[PDB]
Amino acid sequence: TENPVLQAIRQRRSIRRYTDEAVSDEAVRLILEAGIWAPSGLNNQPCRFLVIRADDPRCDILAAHTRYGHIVRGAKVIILVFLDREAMYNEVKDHQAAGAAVQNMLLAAHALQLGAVWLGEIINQAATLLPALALDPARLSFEAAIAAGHPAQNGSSSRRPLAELLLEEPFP
Amino acid sequence: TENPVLQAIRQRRSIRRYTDEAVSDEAVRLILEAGIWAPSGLNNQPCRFLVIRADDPRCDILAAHTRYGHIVRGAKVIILVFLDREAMYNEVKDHQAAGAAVQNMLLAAHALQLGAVWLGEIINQAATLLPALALDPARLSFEAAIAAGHPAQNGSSSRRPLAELLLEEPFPQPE
Ligand SMILES: Cc1cc2nc3c(=O)[nH]c(=O)nc-3n(C[C@H](O)[C@H](O)[C@H](O)COP(=O)(O)O)c2cc1C
Ligand SMILES: Cc1cc2nc3c(=O)[nH]c(=O)nc-3n(C[C@H](O)[C@H](O)[C@H](O)COP(=O)(O)O)c2cc1C
Repeated sequence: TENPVLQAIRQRRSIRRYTDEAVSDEAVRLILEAGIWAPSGLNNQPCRFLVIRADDPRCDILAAHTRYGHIVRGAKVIILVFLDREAMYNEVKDHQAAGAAVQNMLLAAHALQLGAVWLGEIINQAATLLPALALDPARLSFEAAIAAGHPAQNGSSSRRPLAELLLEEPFP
Repeated sequence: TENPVLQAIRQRRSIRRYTDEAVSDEAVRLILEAGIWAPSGLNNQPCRFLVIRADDPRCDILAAHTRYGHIVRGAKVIILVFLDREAMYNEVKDHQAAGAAVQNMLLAAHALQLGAVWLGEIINQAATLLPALALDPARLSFEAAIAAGHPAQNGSSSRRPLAELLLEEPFPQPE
């Protein structure tokens, strides 16, 4: 039996090039819903979200603040992920929570047959980007941007074998 | 209603009570495989894992360094998650990657009809706990422990409405 959840986890790829087809509001809502249901340490739910569509002037602003402008410009929708500092309890664990949210969103995108890619280089420019977007970096920590669209490529990656990542070999 | 991946994301719960049923090596392997396939910056793959079964004396060590000893002693398997400090490129982003790995493992456990819970309070004791497990805190950052077993309870939780979590309303009809 090939479990669809396990299959999705294994087959989800960073997709960085999209077709010209529209991404529906309903798809975006479903992806966002996946994000909000990720866990958080105290059920503090520190993540906040901002949707930026291709036709939005803010797409150019985002592109201007990352080396991956071509991906940003090719995407149909970009979901920006932040932590509300007033909802945080622990820096390390709230960043882990943001990762869990992003992962849920990437899996949901894949499950909807959309392609997406986690963009983290862009967060290096948070200090100039947030003000450019009229957002307050004193209140918000910028965690990630997810670029998405209908896929125009299959994606390709690799991982080292499980046995190398285990600190001790647990099987007989 | 129709999508199993979306259902899993929504229905996955922190399960803290388990039956006495064994968790197979194959289940543990499938969970770990889900973990290593989470994304990481640069595909650096900074996460490292240590499996501790219930019958392992190291469970007693784990239990002595957490206020959640009932969960620790009741679990059939615990997966310790770490970042390899040599493989890190950015602490925030690598913590996020550890979160994505943990989340994949929790979804994988759920998909396998297992109950699991992300334990993070335990990492507060890393400085004393790691050396007790013969691990080097100069080499590894302790990110989380996942306690797991066949479920002896359904969990329950709540989330704020999406509308309260958006910085802006993206749909024509406000949320
Ligand atoms: C924290 C983080 C930041 C990332 N930043 C970028 C980035 O800015 N640009 C990019 O193209 N991919 C980025 N990625 C995607 C990774 O390169 C990708 O996950 C990795 O190469 C493995 O490929 P896969 O996602 O297909 O499994 C990032 C991934 C993570 C988890
Ligand atoms: C960073 C992190 C640390 C956590 N630590 C603990 C913990 O030590 N003990 C515990 O019982 N649950 C812990 N949890 C589980 C949360 O309490 C749980 O995810 C949250 O209450 C929402 O419940 P749900 O997982 O059923 O959706 C942790 C979750 C996260 C994301």
